[PDB]
Amino acid sequence: SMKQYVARLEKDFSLIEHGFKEEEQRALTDYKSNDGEYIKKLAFLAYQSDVYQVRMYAVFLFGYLSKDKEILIFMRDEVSKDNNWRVQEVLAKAFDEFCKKIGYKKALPIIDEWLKSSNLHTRRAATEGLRIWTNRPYFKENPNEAIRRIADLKEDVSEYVRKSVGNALRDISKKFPDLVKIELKNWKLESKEINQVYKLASKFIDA
Ligand SMILES: O=c1[nH]cnc2c1ncn2[C@@H]1O[C@H](COP(=O)(O)O)[C@@H](O)[C@H]1O
Ligand SMILES: [Cl-]
Repeated sequence: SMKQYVARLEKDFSLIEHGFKEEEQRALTDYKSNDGEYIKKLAFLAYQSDVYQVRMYAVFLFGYLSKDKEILIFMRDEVSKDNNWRVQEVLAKAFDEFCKKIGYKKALPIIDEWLKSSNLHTRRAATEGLRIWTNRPYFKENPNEAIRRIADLKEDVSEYVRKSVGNALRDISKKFPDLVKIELKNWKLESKEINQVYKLASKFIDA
């Protein structure tokens, strides 16, 4: 029956070539209408699908279920291995969902853990998923707590991470130009990595 339901999701979703709202809405409905211990089993089974759109659905479920530390660890360490970039985009959204549910201030230790993780996809999920960082609670009132955390990744080894880092600072610069200017002025523009991030972050700054 659970297997039958995964088979129905595969039929429903496998031909979708763009977007994520259909998978998201189905996950939200299923999360709200069933007990969490059952939905955890469904999420793990769906995440094993060879249909990446069903894995997207499963990762939305993980986000809704992420108060359970075992689900959050599976997101951090296993979903981050997914070879499909659309699933990676859903991982970022599911991480934002975790932070929204617990509260952004209460989530800071987990944010910091993901930003320091060994898997570049874990680091990127946190940097990208919270964009625009200063539109979220806590960061909106404390913008330097976002700027400092993002700027710490300006030397990241991964280009995928660095693009998210630079664009996350670019977002913030449009509403907090004074604070981003102060941060950028302190950078020593030596490495290839930091120069890539600096160019993205500085477009709207009168340096
Ligand atoms: O790794 C990627 N490969 C291809 N497109 C990507 C990738 N990462 C982000 N995108 C882009 O993200 C966007 C997703 O929009 P969608 O196709 O309407 O769902 C597309 O422009 C994609 O080209
Ligand atoms: Cl936003």
